[PDB]
Amino acid sequence: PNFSGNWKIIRSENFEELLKVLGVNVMLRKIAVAAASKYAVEIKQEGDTFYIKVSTTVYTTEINFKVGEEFEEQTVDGRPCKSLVKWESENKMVCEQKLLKGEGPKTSWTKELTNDGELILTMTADDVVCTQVFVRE
Ligand SMILES: *C/C=C(C)/C=C/C=C(C)/C=C/C1=C(C)CCCC1(C)C
Repeated sequence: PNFSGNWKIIRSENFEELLKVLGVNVMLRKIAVAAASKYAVEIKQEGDTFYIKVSTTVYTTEINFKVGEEFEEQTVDGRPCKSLVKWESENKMVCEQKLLKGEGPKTSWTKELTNDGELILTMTADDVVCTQVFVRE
């Protein structure tokens, strides 16, 4: 698996519907969808250790994890969570998340490297799945 790379988004499906579940009001959802157009993911993978940097025009966040060990990050709408990533197959991993404080929809995400050289990210909140497709820069 070579997840490593500089990935740029080419398609984003159901993102607004995802943010709706997460309680984001309509004007901010529209502004967020527009911001997801200028949006890049940088991945460094060594074995089952990952470094992931997610960037938009004005904001950037870094994620560090090892497959199989709990780490802390944030949900899509920004609330801290405990996360755990496992492989589903050679080139797909799934992350389950647990809210640190409080309650909300069940969130998770997946990353997959296709045989065509695309990266596919899915983000889920309850029954809503957002799919985003990236290609290498
Ligand atoms: C493994 C890749 C992951 C976990 C990517 C997560 C991506 C996000 C949490 C993206 C969030 C965004 C917003 C909350 C609004 C602005 C646009 C995005 C897509 C960068």
